[PDB]
Amino acid sequence: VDEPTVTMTFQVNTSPFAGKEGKFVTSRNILERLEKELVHNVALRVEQTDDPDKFRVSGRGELHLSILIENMRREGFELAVSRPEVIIKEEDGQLMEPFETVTIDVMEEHQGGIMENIGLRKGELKDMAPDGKGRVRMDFIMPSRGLIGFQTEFMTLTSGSGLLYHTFDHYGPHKGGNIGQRVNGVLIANAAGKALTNALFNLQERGRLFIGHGVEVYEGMVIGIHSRDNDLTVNALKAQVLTPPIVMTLEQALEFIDDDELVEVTPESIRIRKKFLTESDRKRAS
Amino acid sequence: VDEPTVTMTFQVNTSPFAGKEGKFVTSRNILERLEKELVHNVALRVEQTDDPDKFRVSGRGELHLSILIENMRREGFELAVSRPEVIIKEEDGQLMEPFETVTIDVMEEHQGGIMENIGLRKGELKDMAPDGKGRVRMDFIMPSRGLIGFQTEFMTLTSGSGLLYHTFDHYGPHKGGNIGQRVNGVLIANAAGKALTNALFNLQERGRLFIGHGVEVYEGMVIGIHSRDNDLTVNALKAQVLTPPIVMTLEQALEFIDDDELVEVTPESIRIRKKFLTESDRKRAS
Repeated sequence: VDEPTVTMTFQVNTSPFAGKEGKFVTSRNILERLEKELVHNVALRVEQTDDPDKFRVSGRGELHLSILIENMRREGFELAVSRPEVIIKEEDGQLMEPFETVTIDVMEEHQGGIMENIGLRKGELKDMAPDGKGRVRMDFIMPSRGLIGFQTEFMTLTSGSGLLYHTFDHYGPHKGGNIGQRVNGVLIANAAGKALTNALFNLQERGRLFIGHGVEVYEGMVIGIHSRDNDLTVNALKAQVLTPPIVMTLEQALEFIDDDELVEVTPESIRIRKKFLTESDRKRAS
Repeated sequence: VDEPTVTMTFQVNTSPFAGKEGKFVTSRNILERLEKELVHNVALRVEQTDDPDKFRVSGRGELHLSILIENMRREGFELAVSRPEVIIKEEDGQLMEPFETVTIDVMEEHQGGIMENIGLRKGELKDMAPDGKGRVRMDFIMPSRGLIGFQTEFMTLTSGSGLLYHTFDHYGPHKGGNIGQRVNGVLIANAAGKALTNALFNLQERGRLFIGHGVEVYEGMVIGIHSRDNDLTVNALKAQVLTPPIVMTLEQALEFIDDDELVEVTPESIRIRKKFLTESDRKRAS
């Protein structure tokens, strides 16, 4: 009830663009701000680590943490954050994960598709009620792990007409299932400079871009989603109508990144990057 | 009365140690803090420059500015500052500098030496009063330019027994005179690492050191005063009793540095450095 269910690391921005966009950049700025938050935010936990620049921050759910990050961005912070992961607990030798009660309200026509998606996310139907007017309310239990990314898919699957509400309920046996996972790789800049249309016009053929002409990139910055499952390290710098790029919400960024990535946040920007900025360091790490 | 008489530049710390000691490091932290100060500090002026990291800060006198810098250090700032210089004004084709009324109270035995030093600093005696008990009060007019460094010399020349008070009085014709000047060069570290006794034991023969064994240095950091007037670039890193080093007050640091130097300030430290960190860049600059 105090107790958190999701954790991430918050750390000093070490990108090549660090310091160019926010006024609060130091580890002590971050720690003091997290300590200010603990004064009054009861589900939050903050742990120091062996790195003075990095803090393990846990909260009631992902939204609790993304709200804090957004407040900090607005106050003038730069930082980088790792992917949210559910806190695993053990009880009498059983490994356990957090589960949420989920209420949805959708048009009858979307019911089948929603149930299918929820079942893939290890969800279980507990109750339902049609309104007799074309909509239906349904109550589910779902692991928090399977709620990651769900809001966006739910909006697609309901064409923006569905309502979704969820909150932590209990810890219970881990469900397994490869539910926390994107199936596409990323396009990664190989060098720093201003991105150019000619380079991006060719790259937009390999996937969807996050950037357009003239955006400043750095080596290791993620600039798009690959249509295949592997990562491509690419040159952004070399009629050519560019398709409008994907702009992700902070929450979508947090839900997209893998373990080898970070979301870099500033009062002005959300950037995704690899943890290891050069291709050779990512090769050596793999 | 609002109007300032001394100016310096305050800027983002760009040393190799930057960020390791203070929590407020960005240009916007510095600007916001200077803007906070202007709200209530009427003799202060703050101008932006062509460099977003650098601000021209003017005040009633040097002490006004060193008080502000000390408050900022204590609040958690890192910054670097240039030497104070008097603001020159022009009136009807005449170039003018600030002058102060100066009152001193000294033992009769120190009178001659003080008068001699004050005359070298373009000072003029206006009034005096012995107390009949062995002390004398004297009133002088001195350019602010000639007050730079005076407090320290006055304390030496009176063996700590003298009293000195001064405040701005008027602008008047520039006196000339090479009064703002140290006659010794500096010893400059040629490489980064922990200073070692063996290296410093030899260097303490060339001058007076600001550091002792184990102090972390960086290339371009000033580590001592040369007994001669030229700068020496030296290796700090290579019974050996070291003489206790010179520790300068912030004010003494500000009064010591030349135009090619900065005082680097943090909540923990006062360091002097060259503006150009490598010997080859200082050669090219000269």
